[PDB]
Amino acid sequence: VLSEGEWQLVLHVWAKVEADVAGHGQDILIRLFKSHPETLEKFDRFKHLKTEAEMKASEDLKKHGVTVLTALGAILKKKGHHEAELKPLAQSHATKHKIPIKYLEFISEAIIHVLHSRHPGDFGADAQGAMNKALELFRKDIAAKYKELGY
Ligand code: HEM
Ligand SMILES: [N+]
Repeated sequence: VLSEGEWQLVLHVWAKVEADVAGHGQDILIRLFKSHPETLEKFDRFKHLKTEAEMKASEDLKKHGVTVLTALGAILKKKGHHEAELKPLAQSHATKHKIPIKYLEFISEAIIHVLHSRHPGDFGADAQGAMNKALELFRKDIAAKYKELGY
């Protein structure tokens, strides 16, 4: 469980992210696809993209980037009380998209990388540690629902 001080660090840097949700979303998905190519194969919608240039030029990729960060932001603002927002996400990613928990670890790493690159002043080590804990909490609760369904 995160303390109030840790949640405040997480939400302070997230407020900066909301100033440009589309730019952050695109950077995060591209970072994920370049670092872990097997994740791109899960998206029939984006598997035709081969180079980083093509990825940056895709408006549809940018759109999905917004969807991912808007959903994640709603969860973080609940400060742990995210049952209602996390349940539908877990169901779709386990049974429809078939996304292993390991790929959620990969995207958490991309998020931390991008936040460090765009906000060095508000994302020091203390904030990095808090963000890492918030994403672990996110994964732990997703994994419990995956286990229930048999994934
Ligand atoms: C921070 C993590 C993530 C969040 C918040 C997130 C959020 C979402 C949301 C809101 C949708 C649309 C509604 C739904 O289907 O539930 C979606 C769709 C999808 N997600 Fe995720 N997602 C995340 C991670 C991943 C990862 C790591 C992968 C796989 C490498 C993945 C693959 C998909 C796919 C395949 C779809 C369908 C895209 C389409 O419309 O064709 N997601 N995700
Ligand atoms: N829900």
